[PDB]
Amino acid sequence: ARPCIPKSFGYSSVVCVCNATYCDSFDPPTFPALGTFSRYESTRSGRRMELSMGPIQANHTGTGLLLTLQPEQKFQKVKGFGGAMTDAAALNILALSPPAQNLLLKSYFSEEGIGYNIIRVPMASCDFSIRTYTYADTPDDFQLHNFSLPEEDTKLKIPLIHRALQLAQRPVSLLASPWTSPTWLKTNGAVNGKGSLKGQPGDIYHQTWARYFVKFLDAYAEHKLQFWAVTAENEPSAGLLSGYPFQCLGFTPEHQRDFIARDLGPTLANSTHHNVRLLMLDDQRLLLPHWAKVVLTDPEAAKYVHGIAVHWYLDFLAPAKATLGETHRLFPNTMLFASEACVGSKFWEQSVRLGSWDRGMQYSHSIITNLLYHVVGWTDWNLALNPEGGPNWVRNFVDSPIIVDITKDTFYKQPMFYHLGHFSKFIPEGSQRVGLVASQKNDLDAVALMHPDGSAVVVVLNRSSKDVPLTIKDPAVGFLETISPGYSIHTYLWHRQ
Amino acid sequence: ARPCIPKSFGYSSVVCVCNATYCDSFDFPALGTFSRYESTRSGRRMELSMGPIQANHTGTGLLLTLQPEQKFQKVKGFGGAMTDAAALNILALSPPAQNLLLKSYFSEEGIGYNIIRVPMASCDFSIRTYTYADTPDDFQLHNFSLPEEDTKLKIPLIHRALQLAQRPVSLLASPWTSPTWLKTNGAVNGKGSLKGQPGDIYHQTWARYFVKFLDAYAEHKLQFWAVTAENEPSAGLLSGYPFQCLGFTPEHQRDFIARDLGPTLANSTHHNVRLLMLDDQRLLLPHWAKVVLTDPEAAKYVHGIAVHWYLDFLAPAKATLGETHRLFPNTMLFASEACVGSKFWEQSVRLGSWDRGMQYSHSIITNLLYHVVGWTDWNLALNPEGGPNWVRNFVDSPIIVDITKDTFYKQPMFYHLGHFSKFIPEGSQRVGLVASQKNDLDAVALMHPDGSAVVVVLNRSSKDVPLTIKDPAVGFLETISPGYSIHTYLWHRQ
Ligand SMILES: *[C@@H]1O[C@H](CO)[C@@H](O[C@@H]2O[C@H](CO)[C@@H](O)[C@H](O)[C@H]2NC(C)=O)[C@H](O)[C@H]1NC(C)=O
Ligand SMILES: COc1ccc(-c2cnc3c(cc(C4CCN(C(C)=O)CC4)n3C)n2)cc1
Ligand SMILES: *[C@@H]1O[C@H](CO)[C@@H](O)[C@H](O)[C@H]1NC(C)=O
Ligand SMILES: [Cl-]
Repeated sequence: ARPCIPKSFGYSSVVCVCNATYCDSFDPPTFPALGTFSRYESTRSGRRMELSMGPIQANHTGTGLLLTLQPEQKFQKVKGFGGAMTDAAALNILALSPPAQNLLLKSYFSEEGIGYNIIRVPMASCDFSIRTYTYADTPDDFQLHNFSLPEEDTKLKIPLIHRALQLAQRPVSLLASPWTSPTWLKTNGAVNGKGSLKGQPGDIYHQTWARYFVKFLDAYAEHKLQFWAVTAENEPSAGLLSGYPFQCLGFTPEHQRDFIARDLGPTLANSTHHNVRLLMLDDQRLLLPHWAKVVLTDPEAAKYVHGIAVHWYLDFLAPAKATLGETHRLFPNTMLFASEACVGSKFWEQSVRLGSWDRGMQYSHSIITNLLYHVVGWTDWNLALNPEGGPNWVRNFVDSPIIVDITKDTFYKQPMFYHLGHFSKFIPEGSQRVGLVASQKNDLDAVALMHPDGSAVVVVLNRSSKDVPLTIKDPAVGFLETISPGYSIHTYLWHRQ
Repeated sequence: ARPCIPKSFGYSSVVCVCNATYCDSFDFPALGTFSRYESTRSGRRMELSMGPIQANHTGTGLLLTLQPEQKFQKVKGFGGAMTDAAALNILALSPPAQNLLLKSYFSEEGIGYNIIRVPMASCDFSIRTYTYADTPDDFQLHNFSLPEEDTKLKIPLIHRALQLAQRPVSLLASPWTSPTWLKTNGAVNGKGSLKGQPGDIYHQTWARYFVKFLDAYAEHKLQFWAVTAENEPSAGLLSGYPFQCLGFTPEHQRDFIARDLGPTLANSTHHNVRLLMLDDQRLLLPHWAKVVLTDPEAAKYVHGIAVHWYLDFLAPAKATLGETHRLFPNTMLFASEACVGSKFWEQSVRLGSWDRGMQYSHSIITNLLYHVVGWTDWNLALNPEGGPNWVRNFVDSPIIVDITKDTFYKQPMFYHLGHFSKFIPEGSQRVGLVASQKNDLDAVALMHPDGSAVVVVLNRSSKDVPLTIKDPAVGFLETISPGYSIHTYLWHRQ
């Protein structure tokens, strides 16, 4: 319906400029006839999820790259895609005028946008908070008599989550994760640095901490918000490092295993929130398969664990096959879910690089690899940040798919937004990854899925400078003859019989 | 010979204060007696005590049994890097303070280092950018020369280190970047590799640069044990990599070694210098070794695999070192650089950190238990900010120099390193050591070239662990490993 208003900030590609009266959007889906396909294309040169259509041919003659669909080779079912409602993201969004806020929320959550169906919600403060706090800061309040949600929840996160669900196309799943417990429950008495819960699983400290999760879920339920899942701790391995600068709570895999079995698992199961899923790990995949083996070989722990949450930061050091692949081989019934990702955190990195095609490609390469290795969903970090990549109470400034410019009542949709949308918009919950084989070695990243209705979706990413002529074969429909231009991402859709 | 002058900076343990006139220093018992060197978080610094080895042991307590006929790798040694930053910090002290610092590391009154890693020109731990051949398009390397960093700082200091050492010291050289006129991006840093392809003028000139370097240091009466093919070759593959780098995929390194580096070094008067591959994060193994070592032309020139160790990464060594040794048992593994943190993010100095000490010793034990022949620390000395560094990529070091007080601080990392370096001479062999029951201790047993035993025991837990060490030739060693302690046991076997 409305095209991208491009703006170059001097980096490799453009951003799309939005404000109080204008934002780029899509028209409702059309249903292209059997024997034809739809293509959505984004390019470094500036195209942003542009729609084209073409024929599917009965025949193909050539020696070129062929990608063959194998619809009978079934893999994982998709849960979804989304991002995090941090204090920083909520503050930024709400500092825009109300019409600009609605266009930003529609961009992410509506069918006119990219159809997010996951919101990650931190349990109290984390680095993208402007201050440190927990829900139970009165010291030694073991009964949690003074447990309460501050304005960060009641005035910022909760109102925005309600507005996102009201605008959403699809049912939205909320995921909760804690960074720190109250300081009086920790060995170091501080929100950050090396420290774990005091004592041992089954004791007063571990029982209070598990009850805090029920109190959190109760408080959100009083605000008409229900969670799909909770993680056992955000980055539990971070709390084992001396000088760790952000809110954390250290758990070795044995400690996580025992806390789940003795405290979190039974406390959750014996509450009105027993249907809420529990995800373990919520950390780097380099900790796999070892962390899954420690937790999931204990049946008292394994019985409470629905899935394994992974963060992307060490993916370049942890081959997918040895980590995700081996974890799936060992525990095929325990889903793998990517729960956090952001660019810009390395020591020399510019926090925000308005229009970076490289940062968009990093997102789509990650999503594809994860989908090729049994992962059921992918979650971005901050839904929005300012042009400095904040605010943040610890000067850790990073990038985000949407950058809010408060002084201009304007927001910018980065290449990451569109790279993520090439998946989120076209792969609804319940879609299933299917086989897709290449005829020869190639430089493309591709994945194929089938929608619940039987229609096909193929995402093709080209991270090379060269155009790659390509054919996609559906054994029941035919050959989709195409070209994957250098530095492009395409999403192909087509009806099947 | 002189005890630790402790000082706290608000961290878990103390540093040892040294100055122009004072520094803590050191001084084998008869068969039937053992020596114990203990360091504790509470303040003990490689304290010597002795005790009996008894013929009999009755009990159900933890038993570590020495397996002398189970022989593993032989040790090359231990040391650290003489970066520009290390040399500037050391030379900032008055000459008597510099000598106590150098004796701390290299003398027998110190911790007996026998390895010095020498960067070939600038890196991040430099105060400026430079190479040895910055005059453009000098393919014959006629304008190749060593600057002040080598001739006034590094070379005189290495000479002073070798004078103080009783053990032969091995030098190891590594380049960060080539001259920029040999690079695809024409820059010291960023994503860029050598121009063209192996066998050509660019690759030939770069191979010749290694020989010119070895020739230059040979004129300064310095010979090298080994060179690495490139410091962290994966770095120059990253867009916007912030400091000195030269990118190589494993395929490119394989072909440059096979076509240029290997033949050039073999045809030169430095043909005896060993060539080490990878010189990057151990997490890149086994993939990197599989690519290079499966090519016979590359395999004939590669002596070993140099690995880096960033201590914040929690990963199983069996997957990297273990699998690499299983695939290439005749290719030695050597740790060429280790330091705190996670490479790509930021850190600060923690004066007196016992946690960082424990990271070092836990890492050395892991390496030795997984066939690694040596362990090289990064910068030998840093200032209190963990510099100087031209891109602010600060990190901790075992020795911190405070110019304003003409003082230097010896960190727990120094002593954790010393529990190995001082007691494990070159030629020592790792031997089997078996635990009777599952435990919280990190332990390694080695045999000195003379047959004597050395056992290092690290206790990372808060609890005191009683234990017995069984040697079938001498008897039993009855001891206690206190919480947050590191011990080195020594005893004659005959
Ligand atoms: C919000 O963004 C829109 C889109 O860029 C702006 O609309 C343009 O405004 C100029 C000046 O009035 C017109 O000449 C263009 O034709 C408009 N473009 C479109 C596509 O309508 C709008 O002005 C911006 N609003 C603010 C307050 O900056
Ligand atoms: C003081 O300012 C700052 C302090 C710290 C920061 C800052 C920001 N992002 C960071 C880090 C460390 C990591 C890594 C380390 C390696 N990993 C492990 C071992 O699991 C994964 C996580 N990330 C992603 N530090 C930024 C700014
Ligand atoms: C050097 O250290 C020793 C031991 O602590 C002390 O006695 C002496 O006064 C110090 N010298 C200076 C110049 O500070
Ligand atoms: Cl590493």
